[PDB]
Amino acid sequence: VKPNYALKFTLAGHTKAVSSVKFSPNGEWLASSSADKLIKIWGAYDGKFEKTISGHKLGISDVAWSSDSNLLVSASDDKTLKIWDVSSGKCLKTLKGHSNYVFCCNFNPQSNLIVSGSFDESVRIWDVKTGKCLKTLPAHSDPVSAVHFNRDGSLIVSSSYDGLCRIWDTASGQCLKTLIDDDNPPVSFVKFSPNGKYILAATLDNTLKLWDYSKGKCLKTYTGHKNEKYCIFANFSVTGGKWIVSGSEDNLVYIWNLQTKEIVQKLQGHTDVVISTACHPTENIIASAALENDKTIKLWKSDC
Amino acid sequence: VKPNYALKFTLAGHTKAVSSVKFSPNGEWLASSSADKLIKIWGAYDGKFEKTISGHKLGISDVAWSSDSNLLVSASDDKTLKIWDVSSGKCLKTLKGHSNYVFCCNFNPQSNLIVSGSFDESVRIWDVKTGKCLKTLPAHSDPVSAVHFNRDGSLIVSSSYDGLCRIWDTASGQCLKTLIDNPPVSFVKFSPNGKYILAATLDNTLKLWDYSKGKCLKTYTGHKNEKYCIFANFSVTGGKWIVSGSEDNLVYIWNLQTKEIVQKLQGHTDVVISTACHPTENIIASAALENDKTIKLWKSDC
Ligand SMILES: CS(=O)(=O)c1nc(NS(=O)(=O)c2cc(Br)cc(Cl)c2O)cn1C1CCCC1
Ligand SMILES: CS(=O)(=O)c1nc(NS(=O)(=O)c2cc(Br)cc(Cl)c2O)cn1C1CCCC1
Repeated sequence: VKPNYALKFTLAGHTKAVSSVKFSPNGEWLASSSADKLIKIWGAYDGKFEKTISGHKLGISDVAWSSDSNLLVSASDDKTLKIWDVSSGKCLKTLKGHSNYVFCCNFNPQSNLIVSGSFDESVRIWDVKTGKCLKTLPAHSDPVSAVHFNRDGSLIVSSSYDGLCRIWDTASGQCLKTLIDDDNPPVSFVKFSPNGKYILAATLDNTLKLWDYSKGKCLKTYTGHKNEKYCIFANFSVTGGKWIVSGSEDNLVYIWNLQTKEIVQKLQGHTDVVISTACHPTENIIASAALENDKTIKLWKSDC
Repeated sequence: VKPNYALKFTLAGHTKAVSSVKFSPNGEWLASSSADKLIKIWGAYDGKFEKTISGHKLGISDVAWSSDSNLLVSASDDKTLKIWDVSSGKCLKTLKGHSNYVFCCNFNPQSNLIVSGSFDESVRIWDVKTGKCLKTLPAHSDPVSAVHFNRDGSLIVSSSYDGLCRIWDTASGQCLKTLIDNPPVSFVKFSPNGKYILAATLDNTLKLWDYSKGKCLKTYTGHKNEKYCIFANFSVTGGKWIVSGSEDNLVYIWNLQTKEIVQKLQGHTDVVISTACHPTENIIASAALENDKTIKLWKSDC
C-alpha cells in the first residue's frame, strides 16, 4: 500500500518565499506565511483565496492556529508575535519580549497559551488573553528552530541549531529531558507524535528520526530526501495510511511508510526548495510550499 | 461574577439519544454514550471525532474514565458493564452479575475498583484487574440512579428512585448513613472536597447536603427535572458554579453560594440529559435526547 497524491491546485499570491503552511483544525482553511510580511488564508478544499492579513514589519517564519480555528499566531523577524482574529483579519495582540527574530510558534491544545522560539536562543510562553509573557526559558545556546506542545499541553518540545532537543514542563518551565548524542548536528525541526510518546526530529544531516524521548531510543529514521540547510517542517499523516511527510531541498515532497521507513511517494512540481508541508486533519490532503524561485503553495489529494 | 459560556462546537454522530458525556481526567478527550449502543470519543478542544467503541448488545446509560485516562467503563441495558482500552477500542473485560439494566458506573481514584448501580436495586463493586464482582450491596428498593466515589475512594454514595441517598464504606460495604417527603432521587455525587453530596430529585430541585450532619445547606432550582436522570456537576476551574441539564432543553448554571441562576445555555432541541465540566478549562459539554442527539461544547472566561 502506497498513497497516490496527485496535484489538484496551485495557489499563487505571495511575492517572496513562502515560509509555512498550516491547515486549520476544523479543516476549512489553509494559512500561509511568507518573507513578504503577509499571511494568506485559502480554502482548504478548493484553494480559493480568502484574505490577506497584514501588519508585521518584517518577514514571517511561522503561523499557528488556535484549536477553535478562530485565532492565528504568527512569528516574525520584527521580533514580535502577533495574535490575529481570522474572521476580521485584525491584530488582537502584539507579543513583545524576544530580542531577535521569532522563528517558530504554536498554541497549546487549550489555546490559552502560545509558545515561541527565537534566534535569541530562548523559548517564551505567553498568555493568549492578555498577551503578556508568562515565562522565558533559557532553552538553548543557538537559535531555536521549533517548539510544540504535546496533546494535553503539559509538555513542550524545543529544538535548536545547538544540536539538542529538550522536553519542558509547561507549568513550571523546568527541563525534564535533553536528547544529545556523541555527534549533534543542528536540529532544524521537532514535534510530538500523534500519541504523544515520540518526537520526530529533523537534523541537517539529511535525516528525520523518531525518538522515544522517555527512553532515549531512536526507533526509526527516514532518509533519502535533501535537508542540509533549511528548517523544513515534517508531518505525521494520520487520515489514511500512516505516513511521514516532509519537504526537501531537491524541490520534492517525500512520503515515507512510518513502520518500514521506505519512501512510498515523491511529489514533483515545485521549482524551489519545499520549505513547508501540512497534512489535512480529516482528509488525505497535503499542502506544500516553496522558496523564492517558486513562491507557490500546492494542494495534493490521495486515496489513502 | 457571572460566566459567559458561548457555543463552540456541535458534535453529531450518535443515532439515538445521548445518555452521558464525560471529560477524560487529562482534559484531552470527551467520551459519550448513547442508546445507540455506542461510545464515541471526541477531541475536547477542537470537537473532532476520534473513534467509535462498540460491543454492547443494547443501549448504554453511562460511561466513566480511569484516572490515567487510559480505560473507560460503560453500563448497559444488556445487564453488563464493559472495561475498554481507549487507545485500541478493545473490550478488556465484561462485568456480569446484575440481573437488570446497569444504569450508572464510576471508577475509584486509584482506578482499581469500579462501582455500578442497576435497575435490579443493587450496587456492585468490581475488581478492575480481573473483572470479578467483589461485593453486591442490597442498596435500595428501586432502581439505582447514580453511584460515585469520594475524593480518595474511601466512600461510595448511591441514589435511587426509592427516595434515598446512602453513604457506603468502600472497604467493608457497610452503609454508614441514609438520608431520608421522599421524591425519587435521580442523581447524586460527592462535592470536590468530599464533605457534601449534591443530589437531584424529580421535584425540579438540586440539594447540597452535609451528609454527616444530615443538613441541607443549599438548594438550586428554576430548571425543569421531573422525569429523567439528569447529571449535575460542580464547576471548579473558574467561578464556583453548579451546572445541570434540564427538561426545557437548557443548561442551567448557578452560583454555589447565593444559589442564583447565573446563566442558561440555549441551543439544544431536546432534554439536556447530561453535562460535564472540563477538569482544567472553563468548558462545559452538554448532551441531549433523541430530537437532538448532539453534544455541544461551550467555553467561558470564568
Ligand atoms: C506502526 S504503528 O502503527 O504500530 C505506530 N504508531 C505509532 N504511534 S505514532 O508515531 O504516534 C503515529 C504515527 C502516525 Br503517521 C499515525 C498515528 Cl495514528 C500514530 O499514532 C508508532 N508506531 C510505530 C513506529 C514507531 C513505533 C511503532
Ligand atoms: C462557597 S465556598 O467557597 O465557601 C464552598 N466551598 C465548598 N466546597 S465544595 O462544595 O466542595 C466546592 C464546590 C465548587 Br462549585 C468548587 C470547589 Cl473548588 C469546591 O471546593 C462549599 N462551599 C459553600 C457551599 C456550601 C458550604 C459553603
